[PDB]
Amino acid sequence: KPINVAIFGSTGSIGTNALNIIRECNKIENVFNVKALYVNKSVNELYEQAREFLPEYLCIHDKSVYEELKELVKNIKDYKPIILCGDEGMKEICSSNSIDKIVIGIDSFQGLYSTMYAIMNNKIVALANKESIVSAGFFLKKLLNIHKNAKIIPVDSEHSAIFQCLDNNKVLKTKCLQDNFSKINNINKIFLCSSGGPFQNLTMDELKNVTSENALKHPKWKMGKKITIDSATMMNKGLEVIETHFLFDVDYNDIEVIVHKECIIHSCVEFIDKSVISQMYYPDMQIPILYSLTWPDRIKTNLKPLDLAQVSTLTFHKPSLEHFPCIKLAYQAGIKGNFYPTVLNASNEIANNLFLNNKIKYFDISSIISQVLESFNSQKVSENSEDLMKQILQIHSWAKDKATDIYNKHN
Amino acid sequence: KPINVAIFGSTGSIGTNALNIIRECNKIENVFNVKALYVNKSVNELYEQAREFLPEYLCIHDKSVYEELKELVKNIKDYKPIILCGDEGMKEICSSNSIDKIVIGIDSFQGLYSTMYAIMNNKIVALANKESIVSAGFFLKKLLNIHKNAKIIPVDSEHSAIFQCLDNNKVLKTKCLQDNFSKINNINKIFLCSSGGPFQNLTMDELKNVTSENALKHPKWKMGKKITIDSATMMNKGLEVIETHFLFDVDYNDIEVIVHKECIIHSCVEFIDKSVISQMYYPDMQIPILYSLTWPDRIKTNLKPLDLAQVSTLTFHKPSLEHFPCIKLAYQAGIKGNFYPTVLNASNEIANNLFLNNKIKYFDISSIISQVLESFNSQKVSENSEDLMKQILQIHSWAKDKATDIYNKHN
Ligand SMILES: NC(=O)C1=CN([C@@H]2O[C@H](COP(=O)(O)OP(=O)(O)OC[C@H]3O[C@@H](n4cnc5c(N)ncnc54)[C@H](OP(=O)(O)O)[C@@H]3O)[C@@H](O)[C@H]2O)C=CC1
Ligand SMILES: NC(=O)C1=CN([C@@H]2O[C@H](COP(=O)(O)OP(=O)(O)OC[C@H]3O[C@@H](n4cnc5c(N)ncnc54)[C@H](OP(=O)(O)O)[C@@H]3O)[C@@H](O)[C@H]2O)C=CC1
Ligand SMILES: O=C(CC[C@@H](c1ccccc1)P(=O)(O)O)N(O)CCCc1ccccc1
Ligand SMILES: O=C(CC[C@@H](c1ccccc1)P(=O)(O)O)N(O)CCCc1ccccc1
Ligand SMILES: [Ca+2]
Ligand SMILES: [Ca+2]
Ligand SMILES: [Ca+2]
Ligand SMILES: [Mn+2]
Ligand SMILES: [Mn+2]
Repeated sequence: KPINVAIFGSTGSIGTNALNIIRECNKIENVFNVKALYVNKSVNELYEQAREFLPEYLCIHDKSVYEELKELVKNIKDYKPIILCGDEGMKEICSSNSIDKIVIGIDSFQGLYSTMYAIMNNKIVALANKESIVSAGFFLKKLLNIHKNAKIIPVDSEHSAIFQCLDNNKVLKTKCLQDNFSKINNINKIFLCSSGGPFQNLTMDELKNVTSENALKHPKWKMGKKITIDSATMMNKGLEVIETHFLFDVDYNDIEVIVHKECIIHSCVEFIDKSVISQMYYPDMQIPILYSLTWPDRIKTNLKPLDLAQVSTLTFHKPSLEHFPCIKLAYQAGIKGNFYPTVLNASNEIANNLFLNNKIKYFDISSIISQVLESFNSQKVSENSEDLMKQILQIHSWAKDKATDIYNKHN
Repeated sequence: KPINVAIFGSTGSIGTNALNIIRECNKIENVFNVKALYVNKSVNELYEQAREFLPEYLCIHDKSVYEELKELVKNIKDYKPIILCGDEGMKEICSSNSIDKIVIGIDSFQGLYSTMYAIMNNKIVALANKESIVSAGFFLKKLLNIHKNAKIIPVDSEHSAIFQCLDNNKVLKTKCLQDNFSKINNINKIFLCSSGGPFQNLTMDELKNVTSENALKHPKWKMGKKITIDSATMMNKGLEVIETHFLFDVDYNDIEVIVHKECIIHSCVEFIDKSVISQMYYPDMQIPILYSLTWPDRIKTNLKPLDLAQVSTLTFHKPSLEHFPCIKLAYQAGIKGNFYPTVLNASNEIANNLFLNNKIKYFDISSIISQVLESFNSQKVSENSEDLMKQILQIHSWAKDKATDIYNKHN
């Protein structure tokens, strides 16, 4: 009964942690068949992975390196894969009857596209890309009601933790992103844990002058610059608030951000009786990824057991909204609903990059996002799925342009 | 539609907490029907409960206050309960078709008798009385394999926590005490949390001098004297290690006692992937009691929500077995199996009472228990239930007598 898995974004942080835990688990017993690997342009790395996992399908997005990949894969003896390119190749892979589960480790806005096609092919979608949910949550809800056999299984660590705290006898009566998920699971409230990022103990005046260099300074987890910046501003956590609302149908007044600097308790679920269940481990994306691929079961690993006595102390505190104004903006956009989350995500893409490139200061990030949100006006939501997607693209693009206009006007 | 419940030991700590949470849950809808109340001799307090809850059945164990009870209840107009006494009364209630679930909040080895009869009648037994499981675990396993519709649902707080941490999709395919429970639930290891008791930070020289007055000075939970003294010696945790083994089919080497002095995390389960799930709340037996009666569902309470940021800090350390030798004894008895747990429990009943009454010192408790364990010789386990029960009572009585003899000899 092998688990037939595609890795989308196989050469990045999520995709490499995915293949790492697949490789480790397979040494204990052969449970995973890596059926497909897909990247943008890392042709050499993709060759290396093909050599180890020998998947039925290989796909690279950039046409320019397609021929190169074909050439490299000739070196592999007794190995005749289907080698594909672009959106076309992504669609072929998602339509393959032999693939059951697709890890979406593709970053940014691009991630939404393969997520959509994985859903349209009624797959299990192990979704790490939170921006897809924040930008397109209602659309994805509509799409999951057309494609009844598709499921999104959360991989973002906090959302994986929440999901792991549930009773699957209740989860199996519903699915993530469905209205009423929280009611069917008897969920009352969520505690959404955060590392707090590097700036958690800075004063307002220190924040005024922090730089992206300071933000990119060996945090509790090593990741790409974009999510690292978001962790520093706590807009990551704001996006994760919206992600929680969409995935689990929890009201915004019932999502509490809590700063947990040790990063052992990964989030907690308060049920209607007031009992609280939490998921814990060392910080490591292997467990969230693995659970997304084994759910509703678990399998043996050789990971180091948690030593709670050694950890010794766990601490919890409320984040300061004045120091981390991005969090308030995310709640405000979420509560407004409509396409406000799309606008939040898009404007933050721009503001994050401005700050990364030393073009704006820390409080300018929230200033720009706030000004874009204030310029948007709620749009009638199309009932037509294709039209709705068009609206999300139009609004995303508008909001990025607006954020850049605001920066250029001031500058 | 209402859950039909009996409360055994209705006037004590567990029973009163059970009626408190039932009263709250019954404010608007008829969620529970309190069908029966049973006590030992608290006739006046039973009468008062009867006036409120008007159960079909009343039972009092001590037949010397049966007449007092009949006389008091006549004062309640238009109420015609079945009024019973002793063992016969207990058995009639257990055999009633009108009763689905029984809360066992009777203390000491005496609680085993009603536990056995409730199982024999295929009831759901919400079991707080841990001494029953320690004294008679293997026998209760045998009885639960006969009486296929009976279940034990744990009420002891740590064991309720463990049970809540599990995935009900898996729990529903087995039941507590059943062989292979841990395999079916993908359990690797248990972190069994403890308050540590009042003596947790004493030096060895300080601990030599402790008295029961010191042990009974206002702990983190107000409870009666026996469990309060067991908390102080950590024999309560020792008993709970054995209870964990039997309820969840977890090997002794996979049960780790952790002292968690804030008493917010109530225990944790490590699964085979090394993910850990924990259950948390303020100390309050209403959640474990309610859960036992609603499982596999949860219902709404009006308990104060957990304020994790206010709690702020959680700590964990390993207990010192030199300071708390009772823990070691319990592991030793458990690992030996046979009737060694019966002897542990019985000898502890004596030693606890001697210390309570200022007859022996703290380290004498563990000395006495150790000596009785070293005295006992393994017996062939009776193959039939009636004989097995007689053997348990014989061995329990022998071990109490042995502990008393050791005490009599030493002074
Ligand atoms: N890293 C982490 O621990 C966490 C990340 N996340 C989320 O996970 C997502 C993925 O992040 P991460 O692994 O950090 O990202 P990376 O930038 O490390 O990896 C992105 C991957 O996607 C590939 N890719 C990019 N565009 C395309 C495309 N058009 N078609 C196919 N493949 C594509 C890249 O290929 P190439 O190598 O060719 O560039 C790379 O393999 C993000 O949305 C992030 O928010 C969530 C929680 C934590
Ligand atoms: N209190 C707590 O928070 C916790 C308790 N436990 C366990 O729960 C059990 C009960 O503890 P707790 O409620 O503290 O004890 P209590 O001493 O407060 O209450 C005992 C109850 O049992 C009744 N009882 C005693 N003997 C008999 C009998 N022969 N027939 C019928 N009823 C009888 C008493 O009746 P009467 O009033 O007439 O004396 C009373 O109603 C113990 O095994 C303990 O280990 C487990 C976890 C925590
Ligand atoms: O979204 C992220 C990255 C950012 C957040 C974070 C949280 C915990 C540690 C470091 C960083 P934030 O700072 O926004 O709270 N993540 O899910 C953590 C991935 C690493 C991980 C951590 C715990 C459990 C398993 C995997
Ligand atoms: O067995 C007991 C009593 C003794 C142990 C304890 C644990 C937590 C606080 C104080 C005392 P020990 O000292 O042996 O760890 N109990 O289950 C707690 C009952 C009260 C309670 C606590 C947490 C959750 C719900 C109810
Ligand atoms: Ca009398
Ligand atoms: Ca559960
Ligand atoms: Ca083991
Ligand atoms: Mn996250
Ligand atoms: Mn307990």
